[PDB]
Amino acid sequence: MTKALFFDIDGTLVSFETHRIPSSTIEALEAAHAKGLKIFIATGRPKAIINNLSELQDRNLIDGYITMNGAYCFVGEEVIYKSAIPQEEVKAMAAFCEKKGVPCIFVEEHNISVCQPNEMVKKIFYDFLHVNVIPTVSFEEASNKEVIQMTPFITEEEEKEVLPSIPTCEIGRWYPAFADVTAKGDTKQKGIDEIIRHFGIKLEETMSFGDGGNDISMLRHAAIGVAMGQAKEDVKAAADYVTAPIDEDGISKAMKHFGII
Ligand SMILES: [Mg+2]
Repeated sequence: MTKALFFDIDGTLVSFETHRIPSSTIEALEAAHAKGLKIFIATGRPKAIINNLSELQDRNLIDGYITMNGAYCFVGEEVIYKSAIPQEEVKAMAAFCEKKGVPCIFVEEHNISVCQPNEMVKKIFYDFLHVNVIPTVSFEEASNKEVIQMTPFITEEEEKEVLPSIPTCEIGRWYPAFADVTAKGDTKQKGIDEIIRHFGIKLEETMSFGDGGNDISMLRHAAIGVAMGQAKEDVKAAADYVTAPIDEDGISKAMKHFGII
């Protein structure tokens, strides 16, 4: 039976339409918590920009975090796993984005920076997602930092063009306009493995929930993968179960279906 729940944030817990968590999702997680489910976040966001979970956090419902697509995982105050991108690949992404004229975010353990931000950074991160403005730094300075995640604002065509210069990194998307890049093997699947190692939970006892391409590995990896009803077809196909759309009680309905609650 299920012991650990892994939730993506954007499009899974938090609606892109309303920018809020559905009330029935909060009630479902309350009920699961009391039954002893462990509740984990599994997000491409770095901690620095997780500004949309206060309802869950203030209710003390979250037992641990997988952030930066698995490249930075912690339980309470304790970091249980982290990684960094090979510096050659950091440099090559910075050079690519600078030449192409596209912005890129560079995330360190305790700092976050953006290089050559444009209005699409503003339109998506600040105005749509209400993320606090990220400080600007030069590509040169960013290219020398110890980087856990890079988030280039590149198309899928630009992604194919920079792929040979990030030969070992993972790349995935939770939103079409940008991608997240992390070191070899660092996907939300890695995050699940680290969290369940910490708690003595078996893979066979896990359930994941997601809406995006960066959820596919964890939808496949968990014993039961749940795709949100509005997810694209390839996300749905990676899941075991497709629930209702987020704003039609999709999380609660899935949890009830399985008898989690
Ligand atoms: Mg998502």
